[PDB]
Amino acid sequence: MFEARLVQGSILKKVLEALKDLINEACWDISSSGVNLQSMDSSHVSLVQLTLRSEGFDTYRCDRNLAMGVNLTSMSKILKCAGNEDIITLRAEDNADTLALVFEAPNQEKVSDYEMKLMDLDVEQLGIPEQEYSCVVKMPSGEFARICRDLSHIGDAVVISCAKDGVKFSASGELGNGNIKLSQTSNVDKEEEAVTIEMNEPVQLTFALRYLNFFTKATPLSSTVTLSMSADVPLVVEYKIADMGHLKYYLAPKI
Amino acid sequence: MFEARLVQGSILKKVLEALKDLINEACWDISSSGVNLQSMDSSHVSLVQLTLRSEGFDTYRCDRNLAMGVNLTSMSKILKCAGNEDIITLRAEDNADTLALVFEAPNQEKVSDYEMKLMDLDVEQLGIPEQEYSCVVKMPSGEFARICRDLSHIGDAVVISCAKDGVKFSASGELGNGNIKLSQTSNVDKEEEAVTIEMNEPVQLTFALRYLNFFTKATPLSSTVTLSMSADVPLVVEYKIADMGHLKYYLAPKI
Amino acid sequence: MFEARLVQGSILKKVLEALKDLINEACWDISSSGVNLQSMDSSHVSLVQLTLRSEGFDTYRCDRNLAMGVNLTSMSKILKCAGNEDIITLRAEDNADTLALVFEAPNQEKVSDYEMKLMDLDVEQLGIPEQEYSCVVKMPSGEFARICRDLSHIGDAVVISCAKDGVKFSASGELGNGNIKLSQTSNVDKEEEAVTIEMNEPVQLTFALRYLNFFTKATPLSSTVTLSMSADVPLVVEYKIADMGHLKYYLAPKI
Repeated sequence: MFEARLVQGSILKKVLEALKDLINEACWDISSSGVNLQSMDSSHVSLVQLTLRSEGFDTYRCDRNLAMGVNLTSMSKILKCAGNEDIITLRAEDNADTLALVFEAPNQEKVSDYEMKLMDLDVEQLGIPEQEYSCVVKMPSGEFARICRDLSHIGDAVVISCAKDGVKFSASGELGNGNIKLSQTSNVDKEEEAVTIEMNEPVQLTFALRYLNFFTKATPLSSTVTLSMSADVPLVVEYKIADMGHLKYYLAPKI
Repeated sequence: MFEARLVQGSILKKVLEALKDLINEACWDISSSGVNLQSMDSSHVSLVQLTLRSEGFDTYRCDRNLAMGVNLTSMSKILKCAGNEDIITLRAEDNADTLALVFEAPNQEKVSDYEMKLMDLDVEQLGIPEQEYSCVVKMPSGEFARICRDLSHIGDAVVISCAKDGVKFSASGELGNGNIKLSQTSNVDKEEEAVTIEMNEPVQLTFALRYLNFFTKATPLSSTVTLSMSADVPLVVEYKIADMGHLKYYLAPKI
Repeated sequence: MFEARLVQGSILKKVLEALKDLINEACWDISSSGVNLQSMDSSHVSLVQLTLRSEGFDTYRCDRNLAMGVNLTSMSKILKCAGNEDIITLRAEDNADTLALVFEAPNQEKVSDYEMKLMDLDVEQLGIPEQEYSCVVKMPSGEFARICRDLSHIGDAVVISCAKDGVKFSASGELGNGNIKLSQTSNVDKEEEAVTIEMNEPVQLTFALRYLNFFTKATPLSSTVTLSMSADVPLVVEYKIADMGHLKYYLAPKI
């Protein structure tokens, strides 16, 4: 059987709120290594890459390999019933037609046992190889969420330019245009981070803000976010689920 | 004349927010004992039983008996104008065509004097006799509100089963089904209560979650809620207005 | 060129949220004295009078006179992108077709540079002379906002009566009527203010609550609000932008 016990049930709730707005039909690849998820949106522009290691689960147990076709919108409704401190436990059988969901209160008074039906998926699997990117921008997750939200009111697409000085976001629309230059000033404070970059070569691409707004739904999961981009390759937005795995977001450039 | 002065005006605001979603046409039975209200919904499945003792009012004064046909939705709009710490004073005459509503600020700077027109009611009165119930479940008011809200996403009806071990809530719908078993674990903490029960005999009935969601609108009124149920009799949900009275909610079983 | 630097960028955000609901087509009169704005609504019942002194700007610089026809709704969308502590800098040229908007983070890491297109206005200018009013009521800004909001549920118009004792607000509508008498009780507390008045002669006029609700959008700007009114003259609602200027709101009496 499959049995994964997560003490921090808040993590799984934050994960599912990050996918349901982008995708609603995906497959959960379950193995001894951990949980994996790979799916695209309707228009096949973006891709999700979820990984949850078994080393992070309080109690992991998987006999054979599993591939669970799960409706995310349905699952998100169920995981809305779980509390923040509630210990969430997923439990499938090896011939699983359904998937159980155990929401356990800390003191074990309120024990909830949900049961979600699976479905058959005609899935097309995507194998993305490892690439070395020209630029890797590290920034606060709340910072990137505001930038994408503010430029959404300006235009439909964002021009991201990168150099050695810093990264500049640009948008143009109806009421005009705006520019957000992210630099690395030298001040004196505490842990407020900035925006370190590992530029090998300057890049300048354009991306859709609609899908970037879907990516910022994984904000609560991580304190900071890395955006790795390179000429003629899709941009990767990564939210690292600390001590569990990571949530990558691939996105193709425009035109 | 009728004159009732309530120092804690927040209570009356919490009371009216609990009825307006269930009923909008009810009669206020006023006497020397206190305030009483008894009315059913449109479909005559549920009943409200409000009681406010005169022993709890800062200043109660009733010459003769009164029966005031009051539009609750209209009254709820007016009582939305009262502050939280505002001393609310209700004042009718003995031949009342209208009902006055005095909202007094603590320091007596902001004094508001509202006037609401009454209406004639073709009311059908209901006399419910006292019954001894098979099971009385005591639980936090915020706990019962979450259970009813979470199962609402599952199905339309909830199967409540009771025993000696504990109480189990069940629902089944489109995306699947869920079960919430409330037990009495033995841990070590403080005043976090659990769910004591006085079962004489195990009961199992089914109720509508739509009307139960109307009942949980009386949450702010009480810290805990009692649900007394018995085979072939309507379930009673009671929110005790401390040092004032109680707000009962009768509900007929399904099928 | 025109260059105004405001350290407290929150003020400008609060200003624009107060106009956009009342008016959306106005002209910004820029001179060495400071910023001025004078415009009416569609139905020409109310008038806005914004004044921001150059003595309050961290860095003011205006070569020649300027009159900028600015879409307020467009500008409000842009100023929604500015942070609370962000240092906002407005910068036009002397032949300005557009208007720049510099949003500078304190530590100067996040620097945003927006650009808004101006437009030609067929504006009708209004010269209001200084008048001595019969009554000037001083009250908390949050107090006046609640009074206008509560009477909005009652009726469409508010009857404001003034005397030596205090000021009384009255409204009548469908579910009935209400009265709010503001007096000056003698208690013992701290800085909770009340409602001082400089009545020369008692006044009683009627005004629309729809436009008064548009005026209360300038609440965050000031702690207290002054309402100066006089028989047969329009009522003036003033929100004083401390150490910067003031935001007046003229409103014609009904009938």
